[PDB]
Amino acid sequence: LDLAALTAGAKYKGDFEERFKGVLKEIEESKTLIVLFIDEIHMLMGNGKDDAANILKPALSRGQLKVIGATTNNEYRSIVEKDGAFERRFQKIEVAEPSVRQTVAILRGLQPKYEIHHGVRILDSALVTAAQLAKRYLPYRRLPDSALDLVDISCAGVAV
Amino acid sequence: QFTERALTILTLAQKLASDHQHPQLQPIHILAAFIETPEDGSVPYLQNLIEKGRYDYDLFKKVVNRNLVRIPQQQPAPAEITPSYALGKVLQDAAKIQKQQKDSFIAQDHILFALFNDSSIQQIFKEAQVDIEAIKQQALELRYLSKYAIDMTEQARQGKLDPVIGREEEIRSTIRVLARRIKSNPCLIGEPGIGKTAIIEGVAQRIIDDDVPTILQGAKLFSLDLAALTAGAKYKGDFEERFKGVLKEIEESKTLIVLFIDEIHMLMGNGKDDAANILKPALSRGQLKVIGATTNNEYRSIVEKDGAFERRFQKIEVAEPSVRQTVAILRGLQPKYEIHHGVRILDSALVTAAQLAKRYLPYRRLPDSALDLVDISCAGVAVARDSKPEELDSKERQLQLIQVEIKALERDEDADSTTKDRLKLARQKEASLQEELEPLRQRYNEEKHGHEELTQAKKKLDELENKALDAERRYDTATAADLRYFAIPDIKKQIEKLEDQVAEEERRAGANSMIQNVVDSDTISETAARLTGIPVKKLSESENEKLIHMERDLSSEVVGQMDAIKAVSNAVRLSRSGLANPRQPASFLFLGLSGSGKTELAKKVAGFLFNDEDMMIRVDCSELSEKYAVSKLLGTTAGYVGYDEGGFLTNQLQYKPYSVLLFDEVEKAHPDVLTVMLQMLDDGRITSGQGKTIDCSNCIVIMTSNLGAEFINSQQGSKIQESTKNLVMGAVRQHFRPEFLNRISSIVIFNKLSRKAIHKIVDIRLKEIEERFEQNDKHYKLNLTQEAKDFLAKYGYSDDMGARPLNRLIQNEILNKLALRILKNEIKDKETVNVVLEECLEVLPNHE
Amino acid sequence: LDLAALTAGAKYKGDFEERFKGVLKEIEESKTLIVLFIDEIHMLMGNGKDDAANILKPALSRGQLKVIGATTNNEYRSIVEKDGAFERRFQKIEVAEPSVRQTVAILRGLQPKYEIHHGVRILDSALVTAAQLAKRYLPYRRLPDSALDLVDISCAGVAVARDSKPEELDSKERQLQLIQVEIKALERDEDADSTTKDRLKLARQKEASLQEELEPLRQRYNEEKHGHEELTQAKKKLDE
Amino acid sequence: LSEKYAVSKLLGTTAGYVGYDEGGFLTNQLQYKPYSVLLFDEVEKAHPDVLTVMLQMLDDGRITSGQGKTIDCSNCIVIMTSNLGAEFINSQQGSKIQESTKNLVMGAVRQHFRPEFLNRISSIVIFNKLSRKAIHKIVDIRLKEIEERFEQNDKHYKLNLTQEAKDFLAKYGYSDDMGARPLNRLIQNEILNKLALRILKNEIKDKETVNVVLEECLEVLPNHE
Amino acid sequence: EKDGAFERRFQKIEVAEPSVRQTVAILRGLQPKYEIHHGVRILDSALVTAAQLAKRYLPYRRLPDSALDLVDISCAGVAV
Ligand SMILES: Nc1ncnc2c1ncn2[C@@H]1O[C@H](COP(=O)(O)OP(=O)(O)OP(=O)(O)O)[C@@H](O)[C@H]1O
Ligand SMILES: Nc1ncnc2c1ncn2[C@@H]1O[C@H](COP(=O)(O)OP(=O)(O)OP(=O)(O)O)[C@@H](O)[C@H]1O
Repeated sequence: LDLAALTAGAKYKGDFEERFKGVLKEIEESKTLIVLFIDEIHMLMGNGKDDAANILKPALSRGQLKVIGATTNNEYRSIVEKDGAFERRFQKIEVAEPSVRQTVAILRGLQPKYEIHHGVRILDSALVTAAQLAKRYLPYRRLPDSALDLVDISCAGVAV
Repeated sequence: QFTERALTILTLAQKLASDHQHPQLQPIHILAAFIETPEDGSVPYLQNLIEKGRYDYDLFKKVVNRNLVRIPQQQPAPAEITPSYALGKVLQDAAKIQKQQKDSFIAQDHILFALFNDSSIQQIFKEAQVDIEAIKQQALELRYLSKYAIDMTEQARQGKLDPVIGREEEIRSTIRVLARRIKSNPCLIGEPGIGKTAIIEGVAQRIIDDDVPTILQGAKLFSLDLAALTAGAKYKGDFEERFKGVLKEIEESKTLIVLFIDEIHMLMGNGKDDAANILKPALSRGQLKVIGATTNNEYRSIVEKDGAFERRFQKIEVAEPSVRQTVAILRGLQPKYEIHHGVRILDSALVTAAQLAKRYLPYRRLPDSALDLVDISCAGVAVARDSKPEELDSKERQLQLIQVEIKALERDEDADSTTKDRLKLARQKEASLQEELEPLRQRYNEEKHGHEELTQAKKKLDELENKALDAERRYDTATAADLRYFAIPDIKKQIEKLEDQVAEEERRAGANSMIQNVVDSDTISETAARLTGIPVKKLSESENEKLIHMERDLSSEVVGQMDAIKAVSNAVRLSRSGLANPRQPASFLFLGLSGSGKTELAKKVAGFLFNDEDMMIRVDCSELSEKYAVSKLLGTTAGYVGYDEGGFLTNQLQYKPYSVLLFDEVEKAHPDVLTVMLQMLDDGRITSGQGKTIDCSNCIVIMTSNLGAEFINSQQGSKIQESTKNLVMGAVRQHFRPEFLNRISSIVIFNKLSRKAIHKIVDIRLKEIEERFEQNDKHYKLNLTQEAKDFLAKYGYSDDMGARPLNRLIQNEILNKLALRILKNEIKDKETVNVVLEECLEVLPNHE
Repeated sequence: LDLAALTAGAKYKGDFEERFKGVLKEIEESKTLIVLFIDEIHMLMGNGKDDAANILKPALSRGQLKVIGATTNNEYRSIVEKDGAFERRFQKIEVAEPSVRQTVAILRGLQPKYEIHHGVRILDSALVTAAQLAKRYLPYRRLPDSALDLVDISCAGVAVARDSKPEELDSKERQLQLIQVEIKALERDEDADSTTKDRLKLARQKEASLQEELEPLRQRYNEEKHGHEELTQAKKKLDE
Repeated sequence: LSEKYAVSKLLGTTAGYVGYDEGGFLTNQLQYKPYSVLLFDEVEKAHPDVLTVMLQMLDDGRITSGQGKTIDCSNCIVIMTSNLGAEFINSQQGSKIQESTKNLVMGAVRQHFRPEFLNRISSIVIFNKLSRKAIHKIVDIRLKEIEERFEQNDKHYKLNLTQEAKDFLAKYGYSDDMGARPLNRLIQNEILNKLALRILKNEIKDKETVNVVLEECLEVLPNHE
Repeated sequence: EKDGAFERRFQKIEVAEPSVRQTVAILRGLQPKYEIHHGVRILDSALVTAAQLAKRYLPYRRLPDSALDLVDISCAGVAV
């Protein structure tokens, strides 16, 4: 539930409350045990706020509305320092960075996607090397993204 | 059939027929019932659908009163008589409305519509109820707090609220304060997560329990803040507008409302600036009953900076429950957890959770974490129901793979050839799995149903109990009696019969493998470990046994020094048992050679007793004079530069209360420090520059010494013998005051140990060194042979510096030699050791 | 006229000032001697002034603007120093803590307001005591208020105690209810005919005994409540 | 203690100097202790100016903290300790301090502490030697207290502090010349410890007994181990 | 300290504080304003003592404030 949900699908003062207490109300009942999530995630600090409870607490309390949230480490601290009620409603989960092995496994699973994306052959050792390099030259950047970007950028390059 | 509101009105309507002694109840009496009295909270009369519609409530009343006069007043025998056919119709019509509206109980509002439709005050001075459009719009609009607060007392009234346990006085304390005519707002003071809102929930319960003084009893209770404080703003005053809104709305209609504030620290007043908190003292006499909340730490700074808060709110302290109290709380919640999760829970798991949760959380509250440890662990067991699809799917999945093979191979020509007709064997496997799957499936269905029914019965019991509790506190002796009159005893019997259906079997202590149960510390330690890391502490062992198993590892890991280990072990066990006076931290004097491993012994002790070698806190006592301050415990006195008090040791001790502290070459310490040491050797309330003490208890303090190193050098046994160890103690007696020696748990004497076992250390380090290379395994052909065993123990390991030089020889003769040939691309994989008498590596590839 | 008056409605530069000037115009015209007041005047001015009322107001130091403000010790010092205008535009009035005797007189003046609110009675010596105790034991809160905290809190203690009196009644009523409910269970049974549940006759001796105590305990309770209420209401009516 | 006697004592911190929370140890904690008591350990070792600082607590209790704030010392009792007159106390003139002996004691303190301070003390109290004639009550009473709490109580030691047990304490424990603190030392090093040697092995269901051996030492109780 | 622009537009003029005697002269000039203000008479000597005494009294007031304060205050006192 996002983007349009946040702003883009509306344009008047008060529309937030109307689409919020509308789509959420629809979600809250009958049509399966709906679990929602946010893609802009930190966004609850703006998409909740006055409605930090209303977004979920009474919808859960009255039935089954559940959500899967997310936040960066800094944003987590911020939502807690700002509100903290989220630590009564939600359960904090750490998400790991994969090892080079795991990264490569991911790349291998998606390797044909990448080959399809550009009509380019990709060496298995390029997934290994890209993962090794990404950690070695950009250790502070997400390994699987960096490894992939290195590949998708270079794939695009040769395609050009 | 009817709501509490409708019942109130109809009770009143029937009452009025008898109060005015009328021949029958009429629509007029119901209208009069709605006009109970001109109460500010009078939804059907002062705030009604007519006043906010078309006609004046006061005049409407006068017409109704005239009609009450017009309906004849009779003697008690002819008085009242009946509800009347007229209202049999109105109330049945109200019931029809309920169906139209999807509402299971009759609303007084529905009565207003049915009632109004029959009636008609056709005066030229019409008071006839405004018609249906105004009436309905206003009805639909029935019922700032709705956007910024939770009505805790109504929640409590409806049940579905955890019982508050271990806060009975705190609850009463706030009620007492609220009764005050001025400055009647209590503020809960204490760490977050201590149950400070449990008190508030408890107050909500006291209100519905009618334990609250009448002056407060008639009030409502709300949970506020954040929504009107920190949620967000675009402009100056956005929060303050919401404050004023609530601060004044509270003075209209709704009797008296008690509010609750989650955190005063968020209010404070931003340099006052006509903001936030500054608006609260403004109404500290102006009703605004409110219970506040903050922490001990912030409270002091809030008051010091504000100057008014302490005269607006009362300082009500709240503290964490003891482990036993925590368990009592958990026990009250134990059956709730069982029905919440669909699992069974051992009482010992609550005990474990409270004990364990406290032990592993220097930075988190016990009741918070105990409640999560239990809710998580029992959720874990609820998740464990996965056992049903786990076993069934592992097999069914294979079955499906087999079925795919079957349809795949049947649809062929080679299907007739034995090439694929051997497929029939796949069909045998399909069938075999189906034969296993059916009794597994039915087993699981039975197991599921067993727990399911048990749970449902428990839920029914709890709701009957909630009804009984409401009936009792509201004095509905009829309902309470019926619930006690076997309704509750019978559901209990059903639960017991369901326990018979649990049918604990000798081979399965509960006929339900889906519900593993929260099994004591197995489930709880596992859960805690999954949440926090996996310590030795996870084990269901006594302090002595955990220690002893680790002592055996300690004895094995340390080369020689077994005598030293045993001396320490004995004292630690004395301390772990509580027999040693708890005020005293264990402490030892490690007397031996420099380079002897004394430090490592202490580190291993940390490695075991506190499960972490790196928690070791160390003190250089040789670089030490009369000014001993920051580098130690004392810090400089605040009021003097050196604010980082006890920067090195105090900080580590206070952030690692369970650890080991070393005094490296303590015999070199300045005499004044040694008197501090006496302080440090007992009575763990060791002072510091800020005035706060250490309270050293669970930190072992180990002083080390080379004072008698020369006697140890005598080599009088691989374990030091009499006439040698007595001389190192002699030197200790000469140097250290008896006063120090009389506090130290033990003087611990170390031995000189030759390469016969030090070589093991060398090998261990070599293993660590190659193994720690996180990114690879170009393992040596570790041809140490005798030449490296002695080279490393001859030009390396020193009687005065131990392994320090081994590490350096290895770095220079092995790793630096290796690094170069790696860069030369002379290594593809592995490498050859070639000690040449000093030491070197051979290149495994031919300089490739 | 402060706080909520000033900034609860102030979002944009100019909103506070509009609200404030609106009022200044109103008070300066037609309506006799309007006198305003401010409690913690420290709130005014701001860190660099930037006219949080205090730059606009001085004109009216000649042109009327009668305002009673209030402050304390050092916050006063710091704002006087930073201001230098309001500083000169008002008379400094030191307000000394009243003597203990004056405090008692205050407590006496307020005695009926405490008794009426709480629905309690107090002793005159209680008033004397609170003033003295506050002087002796609360040296961080000045007398009037400190002594009143002791009075209000003490009265609250009593008010709660009054409202806790139903506990004596409840210890008897709870037994009674356990009994009438258990009798329903014992009587509405087949074992009711059996001597097995005939024990309900003893349960009935007990509900009767409890009622025998509860009646006069309750008559007493109600009358005691009436004593509080009639005194409360009478005092309320008198003051009215 | 030196002129620095700041947060850790009375001076606290003042504007212009490091640290804000101030007078911590005494005046801050006292600020939050509406009634109290104090103890001054080896007060004669105190800096002499500080000895006179104490006059603000001694009477007219307006301690002047680093911020110029006070605690108004009033409903409190302060105990200062010293051994300057020990040379006369140790005269052994009975088990009660005597005339002249006590005057020499007052001499010693007035020649050290300013008398302008000492003369304002409610009283100077001279402790008497106790020795065996009453120390034999300290032993045993203190031990019972240790055992009264024990931990779980079940396994506590029923006292068997025979005259021999008390003799060990008399010979080594009652160090009337250096302090009888060795009694506490011995209870833990001999009793809690040697019983621990069996308790720690879980050889005891409940209760406990200590027997004595002379060269003071304890016997092994052959009910356990 | 912050501007510099207005400085090229205006002439800085220090305004001197009047002496006690000069202050008395202002009190005399305003004397009829005060007598009219409250409907009271004031002695010339009062204007004089006010100015001198005010200096002694109020280190936080300039002579014209301190003097006018005593005069207007006294007149107000008398008005009661
Ligand atoms: N004694 C008790 N009885 C019942 N429930 C309790 C008790 N103590 C604690 N709890 C529960 O444990 C938790 C601790 O409550 P507390 O109010 O201290 O949390 P908090 O400080 O409000 O944190 P937050 O700001 O994330 O709501 C609460 O969720 C409360 O329901
Ligand atoms: N008997 C032993 N058991 C275990 N390790 C030992 C032993 N003897 C020597 N060592 C090793 O040699 C080193 C001896 O360390 P120790 O701390 O005693 O040195 P030190 O006296 O602290 O002085 P420094 O750290 O400067 O060599 C340790 O790193 C340890 O692994």
